[PDB]
Amino acid sequence: SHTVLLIQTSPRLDSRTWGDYESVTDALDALCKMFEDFLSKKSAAPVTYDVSQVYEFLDKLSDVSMMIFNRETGQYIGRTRAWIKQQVYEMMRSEDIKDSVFKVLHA
Amino acid sequence: SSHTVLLIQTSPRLDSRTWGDYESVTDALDALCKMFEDFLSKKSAAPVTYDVSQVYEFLDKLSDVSMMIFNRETGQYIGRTRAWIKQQVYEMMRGSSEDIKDSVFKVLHA
Repeated sequence: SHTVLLIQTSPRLDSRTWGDYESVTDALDALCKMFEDFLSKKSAAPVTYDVSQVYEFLDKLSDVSMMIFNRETGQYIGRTRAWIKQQVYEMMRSEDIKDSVFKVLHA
Repeated sequence: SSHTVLLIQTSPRLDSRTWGDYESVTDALDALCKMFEDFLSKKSAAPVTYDVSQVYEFLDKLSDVSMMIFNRETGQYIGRTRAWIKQQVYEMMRGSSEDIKDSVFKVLHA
């Protein structure tokens, strides 16, 4: 299921970027890599994390949503921040954020 | 009338992928025309008139351009790619790599 990840890192409209993926799994795993690249880029230390932190990470993004291709309808399903948080949660068990986003999104 | 996401990648670089969203397909198509018009205005010395064929070649310089258009009947988004967008721009009209990114960002991001 082809998936487009729409991210806006700051309140500026020109911080809107996107990446696309072969499946939601990879798109959500991309967000997880962004998060743990961000938390690692924040401590001079090997850091562990709470659940509240992955949620706060996603809430620091001014905008984040996914377009997920549904092969039964040939159309994209739109999922917003609430859904993505839940998904990122169940998988995981300030211009410094833009660098974390661009690291995984565009490389 | 129906919400539209405009996806653009101005150049081969992945970091050049950007987007805007619009309340209307017409707004999204209009936005692409204003990107071209901005691009046209930077030419050294050109005629004051343009053909749709020049709007085509502008869309052909983008590495990627597509639209996701909200289907009010299904609540999902129909994807539409460059050739469809060209035909819609054409229908509307009858009614450098750094310079191309600049023109896109100027219109797409206000």
